[PDB]
Amino acid sequence: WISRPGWPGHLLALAAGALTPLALAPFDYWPLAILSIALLYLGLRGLPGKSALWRGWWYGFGAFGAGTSWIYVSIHDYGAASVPLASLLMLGFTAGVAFFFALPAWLWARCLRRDNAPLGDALAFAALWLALELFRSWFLTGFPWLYAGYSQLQGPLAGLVPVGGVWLSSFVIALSAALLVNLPRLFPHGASLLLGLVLLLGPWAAGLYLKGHAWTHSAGEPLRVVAIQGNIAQEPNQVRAQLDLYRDLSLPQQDVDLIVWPETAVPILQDMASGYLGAMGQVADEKNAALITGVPVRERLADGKSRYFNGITVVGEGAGTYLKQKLVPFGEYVPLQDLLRGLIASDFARGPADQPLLKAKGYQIAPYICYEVVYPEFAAALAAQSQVLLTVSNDTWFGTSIGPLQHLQMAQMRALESGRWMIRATNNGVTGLIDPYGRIVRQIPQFQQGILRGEVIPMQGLTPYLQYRVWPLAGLAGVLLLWALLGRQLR
Repeated sequence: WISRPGWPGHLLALAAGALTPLALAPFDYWPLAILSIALLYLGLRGLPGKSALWRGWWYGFGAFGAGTSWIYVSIHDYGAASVPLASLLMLGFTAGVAFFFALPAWLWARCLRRDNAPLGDALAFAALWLALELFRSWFLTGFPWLYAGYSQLQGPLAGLVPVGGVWLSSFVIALSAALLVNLPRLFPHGASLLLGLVLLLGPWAAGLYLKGHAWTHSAGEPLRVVAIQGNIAQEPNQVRAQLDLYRDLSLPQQDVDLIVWPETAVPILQDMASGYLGAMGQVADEKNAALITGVPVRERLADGKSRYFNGITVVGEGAGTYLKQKLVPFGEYVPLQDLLRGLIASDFARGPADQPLLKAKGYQIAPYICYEVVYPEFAAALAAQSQVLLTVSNDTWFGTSIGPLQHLQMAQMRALESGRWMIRATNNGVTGLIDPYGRIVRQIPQFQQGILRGEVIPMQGLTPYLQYRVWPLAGLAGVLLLWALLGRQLR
């Protein structure tokens, strides 16, 4: 009755979708990520296109409702919203984002093969799953949240994360879930049962063997890191209060190499901060350290106009000013403003792709501002030809609940995916250091005014995911989606 249309199967997909947060942020129970995909694969078995779109919608409604439930905290606290209004707004987002799972489930019903399902279909569902995750990361601005692959960060597939990224982890989980469903119709046939076990067990044996493997060389003697966070919340009179606070926590520090300040640590633009940032560079020079801080960067145009960017700059022992490439749709700009800005009755602009890295202490550092970390293909380009990873972010916008913890799990994955140390400096949310294996070595408690002291090692060499990015896996997926497309076309 699970695979037959109507409500009984719809409501199973809700609870199946709702198991996504359990496999991910604090809980990290990875087996539940396999149940979610298996119950959806079995739930879609016999459905026509008319009701298969709604099973996928009811699965995404459960996944994004429970998994992104932190969004309700953002609407309530920082959106000045009452409980019934915030329940409605969160319900409007969840129902819209739930179509990321509705479309592929509908298209699945038109690529789905039950007759040869035992093997061809399990491979085809993994290919369909990788395709919808890749679709999520781009479609409008992208919504790369709740990927199945992040479940295995501390699990047995952590050896495949450096090989294939979060993509390969999600591919194996989707393949393994669909194979279990097809397993009882396998064993009567010895040949297909043996091949099904190599497809099921093969990647998990390879993942455990490759766990903790060092793909990246040691690049030199470690840099001593100092990260400053401060609890600024919704605050121009207090500009001088912030400049004093960040400086006063840096000056007593000694035996330092890197000093890292989170997103918009200096609230004034770097044009008006030239005297302050030069004075902080001299403070950094006598410590023989570099000061890496976020600042808004303004570009004067040829007209009487200005172009504002969300930047990160380095003074003292390092150089370069990086601008944020990809932004948040209604937080940092207005999409289709000539239309939607007349209906909104918001600031920044996009940064260039030809940007260089940030040089500090002679090493290269790949900057990431806010959630640019959640985009796996974009981060891999910066992580390559970079010795150290650094992310400068402001997590107060998410809220007090799960936002930073899910976001931090994605930042650990990028370090595991590149085999690089990451310096995560946040204004309120989790600040810490992450080793090449995705582990959190040092972290200061959130929602407090702390200082973090640590050591990161620059990393040389390269990771198989940084060499061949998702193309080889996405190519295999396109072939697996063709054999399913032509297998139905030929019948």
